[PDB]
Amino acid sequence: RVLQVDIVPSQGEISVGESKFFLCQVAGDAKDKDISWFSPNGEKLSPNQQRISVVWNDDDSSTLTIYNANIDDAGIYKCVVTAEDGTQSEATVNVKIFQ
Repeated sequence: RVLQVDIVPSQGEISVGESKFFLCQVAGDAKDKDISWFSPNGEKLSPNQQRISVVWNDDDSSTLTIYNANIDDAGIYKCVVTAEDGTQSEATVNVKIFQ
């Protein structure tokens, strides 16, 4: 329809103690748009909870920063956007972590 989303890089391998941010870019113009991030455990993550700090910069672009990385964080993160009526798009990123 209009909503577009893409996380970069597609697959980001990392090591414990290293940081890693994933750029969630978007494209479209289907009414007001929102952004969300879902941790590999099947649940949204907060921006002020742990080493994983989220941020919203551009009109609808948001980066998923993960400072002190851990094997627990290593997983398929998600980036879901939502429309004014309800039409929500999405994206993903295979983030790895080796101890």
